[PDB]
Amino acid sequence: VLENRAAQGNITAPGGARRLTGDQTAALRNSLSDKPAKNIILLIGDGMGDSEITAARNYAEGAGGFFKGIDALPLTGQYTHYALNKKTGKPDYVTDSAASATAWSTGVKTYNGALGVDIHEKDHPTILEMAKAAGLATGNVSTAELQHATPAALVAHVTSRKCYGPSATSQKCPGNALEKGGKGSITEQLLNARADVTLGGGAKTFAETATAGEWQGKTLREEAEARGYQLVSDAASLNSVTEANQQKPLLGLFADGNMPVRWLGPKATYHGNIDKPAVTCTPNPQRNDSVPTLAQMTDKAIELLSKNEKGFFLQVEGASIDKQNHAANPCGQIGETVDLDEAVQRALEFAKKEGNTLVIVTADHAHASQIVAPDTKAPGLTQALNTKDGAVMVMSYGNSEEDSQEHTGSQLRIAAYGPHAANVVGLTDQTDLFYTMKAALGLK
Amino acid sequence: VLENRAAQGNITAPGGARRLTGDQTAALRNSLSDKPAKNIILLIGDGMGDSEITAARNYAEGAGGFFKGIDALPLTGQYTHYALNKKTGKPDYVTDSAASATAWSTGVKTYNGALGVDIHEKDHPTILEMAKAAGLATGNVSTAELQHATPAALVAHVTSRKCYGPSATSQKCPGNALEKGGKGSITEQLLNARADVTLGGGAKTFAETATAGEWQGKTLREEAEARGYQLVSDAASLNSVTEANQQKPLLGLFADGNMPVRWLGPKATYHGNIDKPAVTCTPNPQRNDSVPTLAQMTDKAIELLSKNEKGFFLQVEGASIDKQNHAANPCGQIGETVDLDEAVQRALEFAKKEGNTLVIVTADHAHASQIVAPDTKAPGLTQALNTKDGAVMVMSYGNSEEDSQEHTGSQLRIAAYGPHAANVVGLTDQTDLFYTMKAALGLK
Ligand SMILES: [Mg+2]
Ligand SMILES: [Mg+2]
Ligand SMILES: [Zn+2]
Ligand SMILES: [Zn+2]
Ligand SMILES: [Zn+2]
Ligand SMILES: [Zn+2]
Repeated sequence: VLENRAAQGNITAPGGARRLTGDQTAALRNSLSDKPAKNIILLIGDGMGDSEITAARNYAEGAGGFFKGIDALPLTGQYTHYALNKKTGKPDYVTDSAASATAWSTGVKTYNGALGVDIHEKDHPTILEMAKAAGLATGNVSTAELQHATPAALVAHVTSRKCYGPSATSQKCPGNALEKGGKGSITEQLLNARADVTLGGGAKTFAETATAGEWQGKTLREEAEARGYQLVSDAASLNSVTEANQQKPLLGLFADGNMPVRWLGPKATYHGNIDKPAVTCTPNPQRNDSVPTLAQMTDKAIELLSKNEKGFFLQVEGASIDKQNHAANPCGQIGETVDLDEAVQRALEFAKKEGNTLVIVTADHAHASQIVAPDTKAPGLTQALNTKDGAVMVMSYGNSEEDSQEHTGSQLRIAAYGPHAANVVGLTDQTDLFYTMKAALGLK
Repeated sequence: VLENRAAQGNITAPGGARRLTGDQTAALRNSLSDKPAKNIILLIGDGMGDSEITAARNYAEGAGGFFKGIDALPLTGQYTHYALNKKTGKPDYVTDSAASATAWSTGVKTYNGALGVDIHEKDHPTILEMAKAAGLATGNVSTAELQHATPAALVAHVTSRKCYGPSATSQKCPGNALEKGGKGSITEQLLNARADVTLGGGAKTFAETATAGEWQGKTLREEAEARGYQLVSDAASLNSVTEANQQKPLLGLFADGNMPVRWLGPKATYHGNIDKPAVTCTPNPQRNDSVPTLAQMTDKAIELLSKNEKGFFLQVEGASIDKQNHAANPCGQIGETVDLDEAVQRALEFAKKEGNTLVIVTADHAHASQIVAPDTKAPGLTQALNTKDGAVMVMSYGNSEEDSQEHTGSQLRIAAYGPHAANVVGLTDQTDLFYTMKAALGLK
C-alpha cells in the first residue's frame, strides 16, 4: 500500500524499474476498513481508461514515473460499464456518458442518452439526492457545462441528455417539460436539487426563461438568484466565498460552455507520426487565469463541504479528457488528465488527514486512444509526442472515419482509498459503485 | 474476495446488474497472506489486455457473465510493461513478447526481441533456472512453438528471439551460436535447461541437427531422446505419463508450428460490421481430437509437478490470443481466451485445494482489439458478432494498415490468488512480478 510507485532507480538495471518497495500484504491488510465513511469524494475522469492513464503518465511523468494523485490509491479493480438497448433490454456494449453516469448515481442500468431514468423512463433517486436527504452536504464539480451528462446525472431525471434547458426539453423531453407537468429541464432540475456546492461551466443555458411555474418569465439565472443561490464567475469570487449551505447554496458558472483545456497541441492526423514532427504540448493561451482549475474548485468545495457535521458527498469530473479524445487531440487529452490528477491529490490529502473519507477515482467508460510503436503505419489519426523520458511516444485514434473518435467497451480501472475501499477490488460493475457509496455512508 | 462475480439478476432492474453480493472487506482481509508459497502457477494470456478479456466475456458469457477462472482472482491491480530502446536505454513504450517475457522472468527491462539478456546483451538467470537450482520442480507449457518468445524467455538467453535452432542462430545470434562458443540456439538451450515438464508445439525446429558438440549431426529431437527426455506427441501418450523429473524429463511436441486454434471465424474486414452480417464462431474442424487443450496440458503438468515435495513453478501460456489479435480474427482470439480460462480454472481448483499455491493471471502487453458501437464506420478492420446475450458486439482493429495488427502500450490487469497475492494490487511494473515470485518461493 505504498504511496510511491515510481521506478526504484536505473530502469536498465536489475530491479531498477520496480515500483514496489517491499511487501504490500501488511500494508494492505492495514488499509482494509469496513467502518463507515463520513465523507465520499468520487473523482471521475471522463473517458479515462487504462490507456489514457498510461499515455498521460508516459508523457507528463515518464514511463517509470507515477501520478501522485491518480496512481496513489492502494485498492484497485476493474469494472464493467455496458449500457442497455432501450427496446430489447439487451446489453449495448459501448455506453455513452449519460447511461454510465446514471449507473453509479442510481445503481440501475439504462440506455444511452438517459439521465436518471431506467429503460422504462421511470425515475430513480441519485446518490446526491439520498445524501442531501440524510443531512449530508453535497457537491458537484466539473469542467464541462453543468448540463452535461456526468454532473447532470446527479440532479436530473430526463429521457434525453439533450434537454439542457426549457426549449430543448419542450421538444425532446416533452414529458419532462415543465409546462407539461414534468419536473423540468436539466438546468431546472439542477436548481431544484439544490446541492450546497455546484461548480462548472454551462452558463449559457441559464439565460433561458422558464415557461411555467413560479419563475416563469424570469431567466434561469434570475431564478437561481431569487432562490438564494450565490453565483460566482471566476477564481477570485470563488475564493471569496466563505459558506455554502441550504441557505446559501453556491453556484459557479465559469464559462458559457465547457471550461477551456489546459494544454494546446495539434490534432492527430493520418500518417502524422510519419509525416509530422513529434510534438511538445504547451499551455492553452485561450484559457484565462481568472478561470479556476479543477483542483481549485475541488479544494474550495472540500473546504465549504467539510464544515457539515453529518459529512459530505462530492463528485468531481475531469470532463475534457473525453472531449479531447473524441477530437483526436493528444495534448488537450493529456493536459486534462494531469489537471485531474491535481484534483485527486487535493482529495487524497484531505482524505489522509481527515481519516474517515472514502476517495474513488475511475472513469465512466473507455475511449479511442492507443499507445502504438513509433513506426506504426496506422489507418487512423496519429501523432508523435516528446515525452518527459526524452523519448517519442505515438498515440493512435483509429476507430472512426468520422471527425469524432468513439468510446470503447473495455473494462477499466477503478481505484479507491479509505473506509469501504475493498469493495472496489476484483471485477465489479459500475452499478456496484452506487451500492458501495450508499453503504459506506450508511445512506440506506 | 468472492468467487461469483456475475450480475445478480435482471440487469434492467435496480441492483440486478451488481456483481457483489455483499461487502469484500472481511473476505479480502482473510485472503491476505504473506506466508511462503510452496508452488507458483503463472498463466499468461499473450496480448490479453482488459479489452481482450471484456470482448471474450461479452461473447462467451454475456456482458453480465463472468469467467469462472479468469475473473475469479480476488486480488487485482494494473501493471506496466514498457521495453527499452537498445541504443538510448530510454523507454520504448510498446513492448514485444520477448522483452516483456524477459522482464517478468528475469527482473530486468530489455530491448524488443531480446530473450534473457539486458540491453548490454548480458544474461540474467530466469525464475525457472532459480527454482530448478532450489530443488523445485519446473514446468513450461504453451500453445505456441516452444521456441517462441514467451516459453523461451524462461530457458534461453539469446540476443534475438528469431534464433530458434542451429541455422538461424548462426546468422542472427552468432555470439550464442554453439560453434562460436555460444550456449546455443533457443531449442538447444531449452534442451539444456531441462525443466521437468515442457509442453507445446514447435516440433519443426527439433528436426534440425546440431552443428557442433556431443550431438552434432543428430537432430534436436534425437538429442532430446539421447539426453533421457520422454517424448510425447499427442493426448494419448501425454496422459500415459506417470512421472517426470530430472531423470525422466517430459518433452511434449504437439504441433510442427503453433498448436491449432479452437474456434473458427472469418477475418475482420474494412467496414465488416456494416457490409457483412454478424458472425457466430464455430469449433475448428481441422483441429485433430488428439491434440491436447491448454487445460489438459495444464492439468497433466500440475499432476506430475505436484509430486515434488519442495514445490513447483509452472508457467502456462495461452499464446494464440495474441496471434489472432495480430490476424484480426475475433473468433480465433476469443476462442483462445476461452481456452486459457479453462486452464485457469484447473490452476485455481488446484490452488484452492493445496492452499500454499500462488496463482497469477496476466498478459505480457496490450493489443489492437477494441469493442466499438454496432454502427461504427471505422477506418480499419471490423466485424459484428452474435454474443451469448443474443446481442451484436462489434470488434475493431485500427492500428495498422499492414497485414498484422500491433501491440499497444496501455497498462493492464494482473490478478492473483494465494500467499503473496497482495503484491499484485495497485500499480506495479512487469519486473516486480519477478520479485513477487522469487520472494513468494523464498528463492533468494
Ligand atoms: Mg462528462
Ligand atoms: Mg507468446
Ligand atoms: Zn463519458
Ligand atoms: Zn464521449
Ligand atoms: Zn506477447
Ligand atoms: Zn504479438
